[PDB]
Amino acid sequence: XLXRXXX
Repeated sequence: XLXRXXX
């Protein structure tokens, strides 16, 4: 959820 480069 933070950022899909990575929840």
